[PDB]
Amino acid sequence: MRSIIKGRVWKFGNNVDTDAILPARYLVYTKPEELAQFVMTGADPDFPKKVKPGDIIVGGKNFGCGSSREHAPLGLKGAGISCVIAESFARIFYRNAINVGLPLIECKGISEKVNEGDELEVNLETGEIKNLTTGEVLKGQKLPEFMMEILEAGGLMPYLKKKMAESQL
Amino acid sequence: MRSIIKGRVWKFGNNVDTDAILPARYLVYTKPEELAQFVMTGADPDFPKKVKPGDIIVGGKNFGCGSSREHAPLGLKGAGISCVIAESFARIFYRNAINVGLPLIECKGISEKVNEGDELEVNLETGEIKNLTTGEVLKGQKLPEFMMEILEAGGLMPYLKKKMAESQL
Repeated sequence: MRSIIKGRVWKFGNNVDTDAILPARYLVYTKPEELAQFVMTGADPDFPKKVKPGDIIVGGKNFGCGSSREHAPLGLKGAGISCVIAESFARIFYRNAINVGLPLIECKGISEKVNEGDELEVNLETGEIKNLTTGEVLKGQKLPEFMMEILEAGGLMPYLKKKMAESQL
Repeated sequence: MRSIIKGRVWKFGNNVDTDAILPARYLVYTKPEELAQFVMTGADPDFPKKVKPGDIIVGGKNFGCGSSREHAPLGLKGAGISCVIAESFARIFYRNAINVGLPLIECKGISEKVNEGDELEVNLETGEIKNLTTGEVLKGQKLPEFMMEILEAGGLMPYLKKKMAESQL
């Protein structure tokens, strides 16, 4: 589980909905490997041609808004997106993402301080964000240790297996 | 569940271990109603005679330290402890507590700004803590909305129940 993430940024704006992230026509697919091929194609039909595993997505307010669509974060995960940093996240998208093991970070003002193509360093444990391209540094909201453990585990289900293997009732 | 908890404080010190919280001789019990009767009896054998449901526990550093003992936060929960606020918590206790629906908040310096018997108002969502009998306002670490959801569900199992009940895949 890399606590500290360095990657180049793909940028998206406000109210980017689950249709932008994973179009309805791909709901036929349930595997992350399949879904990875179609990430963000609602917003940019060529996106899967540009993105590389390890890249970071930066979004505006209310990223992932819309009704539940687990395929959306599952696809980002499958594509190797290292994390998503946004001004804010829709609530359903947010929990779905943490539970599939996709790190998310809220950072007010991120939209003003990062450009598409910039290189970022993100410390998940502290929320500190460094724009390497520009030298600017920001303070996002850290992931608490409790949530780092879920992420480190790979998501909720593998998290559960570990917790149950260690129980005693 | 309340975003805001108000309660009178019971105070304990540093490195309060799982034996202080729920002594080993009580491991024979698995129900919260039973364990409730013996909360904190390692540190204060009369504690169950004083504590009332809704009361808050304030702890020093490394509260809940020791090997995994699920009974310890289960007993606190069973006793109706509304919240535990500490300078810091042991990792294992911390996850065991959140996973049985027991709200925890970390607040550096809480030990010096609260007396036993003081009345506190704790905002779980922002982490802001008002010492009502003192007027002082302290800043604890907020529980992220993701964890608020687990607590609002009553713990990990009831959370999982609803999450699969809401699943598409």
